[PDB]
Amino acid sequence: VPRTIGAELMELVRRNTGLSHELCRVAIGIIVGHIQASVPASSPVMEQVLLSLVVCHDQQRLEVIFADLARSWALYEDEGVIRCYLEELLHILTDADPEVCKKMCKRNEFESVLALVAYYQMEHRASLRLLLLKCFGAMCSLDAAIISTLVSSVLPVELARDMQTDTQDHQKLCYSALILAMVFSMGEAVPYAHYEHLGTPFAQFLLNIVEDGLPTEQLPDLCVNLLLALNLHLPAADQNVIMAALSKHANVKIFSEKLLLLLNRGDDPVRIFKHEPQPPHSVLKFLQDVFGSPATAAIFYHTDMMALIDITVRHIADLSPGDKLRMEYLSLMHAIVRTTPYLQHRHRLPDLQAILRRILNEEETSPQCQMDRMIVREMCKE
Repeated sequence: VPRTIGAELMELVRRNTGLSHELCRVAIGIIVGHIQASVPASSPVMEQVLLSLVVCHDQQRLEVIFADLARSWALYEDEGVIRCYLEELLHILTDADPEVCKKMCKRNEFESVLALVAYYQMEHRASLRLLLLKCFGAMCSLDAAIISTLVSSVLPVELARDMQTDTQDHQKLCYSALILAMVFSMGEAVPYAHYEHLGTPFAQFLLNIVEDGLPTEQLPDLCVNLLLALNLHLPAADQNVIMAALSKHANVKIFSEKLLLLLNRGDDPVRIFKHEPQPPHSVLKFLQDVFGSPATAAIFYHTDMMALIDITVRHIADLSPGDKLRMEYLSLMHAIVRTTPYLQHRHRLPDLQAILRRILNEEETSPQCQMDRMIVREMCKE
């Protein structure tokens, strides 16, 4: 059995059946496997073919598509043609070999990707823009370097501007919000050239969508998650654009409640992909920034304050020692007692004292419990 039977079979079935990568592997496994099963004494070859499983059509098609779309000439053609182009691009980025797509997108210093962005800036046909957004989302699922490239490019700027411009397009608005929530889910780079396009005004816009809404209701929570993605890598207290937007207008109860729910769930809505050096928790960091200053801490009403306190203390007392979340919740409490009148109400405090006493008396030899220990010892201020 040839040492490269696997990739050869994969390529052949791919090109001649139009099947997907995974489904090609599955088909090969089915045929070879059942042949091995039914016809005994055929196992030596079949098992080797199966072991082998563990230029191409897709590569050259990516070459042709990326080259043609970078020619913009695509603005002076029939919408159906470009539609087929972007459809094929999407299908390739979704169903072909991941390594091929990674290799092709990163060619000539991401020339193809950047050309696709520069093209997206000029294309105003909604269908083509939608397809382009989908393709970008497909690229984000490949590698984090492409995310860094896109967040370094002019794409987020054009997305924000398009969002504030074409508000009467719910679908493209949802997808734009999603792509934006994806490119800002890395938290790697901050270009202040985009801050001139995505500042406190854009934050006020998103918050206005969250609070008031548009004339399905699947754009409000996506705007929330977008605010989470944006505030993932912003400043701390006084130089934060979103926190500035919250400082200007603190009459946001719906958003605060949404944050209370998101904190109650515990899960991160911004953590979508699995890349190296994972970023911080969105909701926790957001609430930390909220209680990094009283003015932003005002967004939680008298009721929502006690509620949030209860949920936080609950998470602290429920999280076992060694968890990488308990430290963040303890930090949030330490910020809440420093930004809010916690001593005035003293709600959920008798249990909090027992929680601190139990946490400090933890004989855990772990480093995480140690960090939680120094944090808690710092929080012990009379």
